[PDB]
Amino acid sequence: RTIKVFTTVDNINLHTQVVDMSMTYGQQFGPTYLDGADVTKIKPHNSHEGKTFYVLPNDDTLRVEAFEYYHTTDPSFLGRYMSALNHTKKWKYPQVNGLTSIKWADNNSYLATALLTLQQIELKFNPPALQDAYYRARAGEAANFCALILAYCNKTVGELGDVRETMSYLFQHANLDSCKRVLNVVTCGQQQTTLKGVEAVMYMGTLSYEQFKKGVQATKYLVQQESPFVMMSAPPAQYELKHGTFTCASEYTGNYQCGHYKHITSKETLYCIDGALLTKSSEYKGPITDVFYKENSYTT
Ligand SMILES: C[C@H](c1cccc2ccccc12)N1CCC(C(=O)NCc2cccc(F)c2)CC1
Ligand SMILES: [Zn+2]
Ligand SMILES: [Zn+2]
Ligand SMILES: [Zn+2]
Ligand SMILES: [Zn+2]
Repeated sequence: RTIKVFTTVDNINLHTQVVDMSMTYGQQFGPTYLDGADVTKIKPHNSHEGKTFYVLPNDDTLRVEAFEYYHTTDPSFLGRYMSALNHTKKWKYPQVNGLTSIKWADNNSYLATALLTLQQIELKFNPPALQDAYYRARAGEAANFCALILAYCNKTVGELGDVRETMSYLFQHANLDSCKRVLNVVTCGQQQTTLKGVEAVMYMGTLSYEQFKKGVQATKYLVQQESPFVMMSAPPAQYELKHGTFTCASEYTGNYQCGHYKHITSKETLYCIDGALLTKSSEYKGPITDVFYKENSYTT
C-alpha cells in the first residue's frame, strides 16, 4: 500500500514522501520525473522504493531551493530540464583529442561545439547546478550539463541551434566580473564606451580580433580589454585559420535554416572535431562564424 521515496527540485535537498501505490504520481505530487522520465501518469512500482523523483517547485521553499541551485525564476525550468535530460542521458560523450564531445544526435552539432569551446576557455559558472553538471561533463558525464544548457537556452532536444546564442546565454550565467571592454568610434569627437557582462567578451561583425583592434565600420576600434578569453563572431564566411593564431572556432556549413557545425581547435596541428569524428590537418580554410582567442589584457 505504501513506499518511501524522495522528492526534490535540486537533487540537493531531498524530502521523504510516503507514496500510496494505488494512485499515480500525478495525483499525489503533480508532475513527477524519474531521471528525466515522466512518471506522472504512472503508479508507483516496487523498484521506486528509495529512489529520488523530481517534482515541480509548487510552494515557496521549493521555489527558493530551485533558485539557489539553478539561478532561475522560471517555473517551467525544471520541467524543460527534465525533458532534455530524458534524451541527453542516452547520448554518448566520447573523449576526442583530450576533450569531451557528443556523438551526433538530435541535431546537436551546436551543443558539441559549445561544449568543446567551454572546455578550452577559462570560465566559472555561477549557478551551482551548472558548476556540478559542468564538473561532471569535463569528466565525460555531460548528460545533465547538456540538458541544463538546453533549459537555460529555452531550446528543446532535436532542434537546430546557434553556438553564439548558446554561449550568450551561458556567459550570462558565468562569472565575468573580472571582465571589461572599452571601445571608441572615429563620428566627430571622442566616443569611448565601457562594456560589461556578456558584451565584454562577445562581438558580432568580424572573426578577426586584430581587425577589431584596427577598427571596423565611421570606425570603431578596441581601446582596452580585460578578460581571460574573447569570442569574435560574424555571419558564416570563408576564412583561413592558422595554427597558433587562435584558440578555437565554430565552422557552419549550410543556410540560415538547415546547417551543420564543426569545431576547429589549435593544438600542435589543426584539429577538426565533428561529434565523435576527428580529423587533423596542417592548415584550414572554410566557413567560420565564431573564433575564440586567449587574452589577459589589452591596451591600444
Ligand atoms: C551562425 C549562423 C548564422 C549567423 C548569422 C547569419 C547567418 C546567415 C546564414 C546562415 C547562417 C547564419 N547560425 C547557425 C544556426 C542557425 C539556426 O540555428 N537555424 C535554425 C533555424 C531553423 C528554422 C528556421 C530558422 F530561421 C532557423 C542560425 C544561424
Ligand atoms: Zn526543502
Ligand atoms: Zn508495472
Ligand atoms: Zn547563488
Ligand atoms: Zn531522443
